Amino acid sequence: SGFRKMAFPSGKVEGCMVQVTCGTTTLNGLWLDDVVYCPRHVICNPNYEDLLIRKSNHNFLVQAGNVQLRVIGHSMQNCVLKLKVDTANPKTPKYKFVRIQPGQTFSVLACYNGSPSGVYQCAMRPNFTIKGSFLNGSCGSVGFNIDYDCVSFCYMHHMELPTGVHAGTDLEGNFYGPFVDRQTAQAAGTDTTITVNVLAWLYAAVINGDRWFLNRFTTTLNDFNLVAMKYNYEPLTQDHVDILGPLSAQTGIAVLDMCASLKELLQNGMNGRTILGSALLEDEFTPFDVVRQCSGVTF
Amino acid sequence: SGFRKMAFPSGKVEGCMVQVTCGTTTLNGLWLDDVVYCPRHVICTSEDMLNPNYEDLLIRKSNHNFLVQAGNVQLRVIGHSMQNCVLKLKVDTANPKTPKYKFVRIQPGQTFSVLACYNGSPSGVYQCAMRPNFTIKGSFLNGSCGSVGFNIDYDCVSFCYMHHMELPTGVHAGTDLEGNFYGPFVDRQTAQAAGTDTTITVNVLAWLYAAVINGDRWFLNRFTTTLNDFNLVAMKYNYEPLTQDHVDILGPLSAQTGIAVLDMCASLKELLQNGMNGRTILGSALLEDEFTPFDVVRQCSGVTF
Ligand SMILES: CNC(=O)CN1C[C@@](C)(C(=O)Nc2cncc3ccccc23)c2cc(Cl)ccc2S1(=O)=O
Ligand SMILES: [Cl-]
Repeated sequence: SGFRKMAFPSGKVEGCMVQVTCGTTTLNGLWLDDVVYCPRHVICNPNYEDLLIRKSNHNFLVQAGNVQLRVIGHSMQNCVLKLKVDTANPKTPKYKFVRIQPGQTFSVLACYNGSPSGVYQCAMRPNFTIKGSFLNGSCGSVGFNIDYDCVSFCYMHHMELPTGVHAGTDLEGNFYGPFVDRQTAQAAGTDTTITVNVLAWLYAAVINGDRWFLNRFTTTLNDFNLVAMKYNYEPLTQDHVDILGPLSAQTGIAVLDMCASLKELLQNGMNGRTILGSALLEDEFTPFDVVRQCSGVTF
Repeated sequence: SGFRKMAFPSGKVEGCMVQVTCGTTTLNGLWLDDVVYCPRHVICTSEDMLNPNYEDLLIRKSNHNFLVQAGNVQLRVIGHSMQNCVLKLKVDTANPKTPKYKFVRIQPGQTFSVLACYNGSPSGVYQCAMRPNFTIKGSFLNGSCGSVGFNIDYDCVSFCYMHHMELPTGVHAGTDLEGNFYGPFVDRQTAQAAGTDTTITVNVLAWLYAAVINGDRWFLNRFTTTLNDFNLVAMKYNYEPLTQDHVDILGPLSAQTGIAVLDMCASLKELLQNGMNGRTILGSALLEDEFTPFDVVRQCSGVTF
């Protein structure tokens, strides 16, 4: 029993965190094989092609623990700097670089000075920002999932927006959302609630014996989406319904049965009650996260 | 900016998780130096759970009856002792990834990270607090016994909890790393239920100071209170009594924000009285009690907003 927000074990990622210093800037880097990946703003209206051509190999100080790493090459892929190091990382795990979609969750290993300080789980919001916990010097700290023996790296931290939300790139340097890596007037767009995740969390509540929100009623996909659009909820697609199939089967509550229960929670509220110890409807647990936490999947 | 419930990096603990099997039962073990620590109920069947005689069951077991598996490698048991509710298996090889560690007994209110494992394989990490009733609201399915709770302060992993059982209400009970249970729980299948739980008041106040540090001041007021008058109101809402020790501990946060501890107690008294009225403090619609004053200082900047 019990339902918690659970990050993946950060162990295979901790062995990859190094500290990158270029002049006055000091951020974190990801050491995979003979390459260290970090935000391209470490060299810093910027002209990165012009700033980078002026930098020598020894102008980058990569420190892995107490050992000092020697930079022997440097290239740039989008908003990520790739520093060819003289030594390959002995603790390099099995990895993939993946681009996740808004709604999908991941673990973040928050680091400062190439030293990991904490791990937490979060979701890529529909507006492309992440509600993370970052202070100055956290740039370069990565987001990941572990599926089997493979660490799929999905996010690299770049910046904090005026409202306290965060923006970063995939491991190829492509930003998530309309953000650019420079100091300009940029703000987070209007956010929506990830509907497929709220439903998955309602299924986890029933799996844990919380059934107060259920009712005899059902609804249709269109009638539910009209109501959801009014409460700033992401539209629920036929793909979403199919994905909630294993949970619908395990609990015996049809996806459109659960949609009628959500419609009612959205209309009249919790009425002083809590679902899984929460007074808000949680949207940072994907249907796979729910299945994985209520099965016992190990790595 | 941003305030999240944050577990410690589980890396130094992952390298210590092994799988312990005795007969038909299979749980997790903690491999430190040449010793594997695990719950003693590993030597029990389901029948033995009603009234077990652990000394009588243990005397019948030899080293080769324990199958410790670390990854793919099979570990050889060369000795076995018992300290309270934990079994200590002397293994033939010392763990090469043994981190710098301490065994600590935490007090109700204190927080820790849990590395949930199944078959000596870690599956997830999460942060939780030792509740005033001595249980933990964790996420544990069958096969997770022997999963541990820890804090990492500097290069040291202080092990504070080992998971043993789940109570009828879905809450969890375990021992310190010396096998001494937290609370009046016993490793027996008997009629035992979690006592009435209360809200950790010192932690709610710490979390209210973390909200002021992040520029959330809507809940503050022009009132103060005496420690006794606050506790009389707090008991009515099932809150833990605030002690003079608690006030002293909140000193740095009181100073950093410029809000006296009893000033914040007045805002908490009013918050309990009125509710949130549709507002949220640090993105939450409930008052959070699983962030200690030490966790707030560790996560939050020294520069108030
Ligand atoms: C649902 N809980 C139970 O039926 C508890 N019983 C089994 C057991 C082994 C126990 O608690 N095992 C579990 C631990 N954590 C999590 C669990 C989740 C699911 C199922 C068992 C879980 C045990 C251990 C001790 Cl120390 C005392 C009594 C008992 S017991 O025989 O009463
Ligand atoms: Cl303590």
